[PDB]
Amino acid sequence: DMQNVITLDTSFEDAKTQVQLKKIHSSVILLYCSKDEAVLILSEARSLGL
Amino acid sequence: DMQNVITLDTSFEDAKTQVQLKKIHSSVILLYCSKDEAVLILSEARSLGL
Repeated sequence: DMQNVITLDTSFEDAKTQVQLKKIHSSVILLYCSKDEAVLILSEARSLGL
Repeated sequence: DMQNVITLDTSFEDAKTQVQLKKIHSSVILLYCSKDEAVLILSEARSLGL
């Protein structure tokens, strides 16, 4: 059964990544980007409660 | 019901203040501290989408 899917894709500043990770975070969060963007997103996740 | 509490032992260093401000999820916030400290905390929250 398909669950809720919410997608946002823009820069990592202006209060986007933090709120996006805080919202709709239940299980199996997918990351899909290039090397540098993946490194930045995972660093932000480590700095946050994810 | 309250979710958790945040201490902010450091004087806004070590990047742990962002972690403590992001780990909360309640819609009601009762921040209380010195004038400039409160101003900078709420500015960081605004830049963090809080």
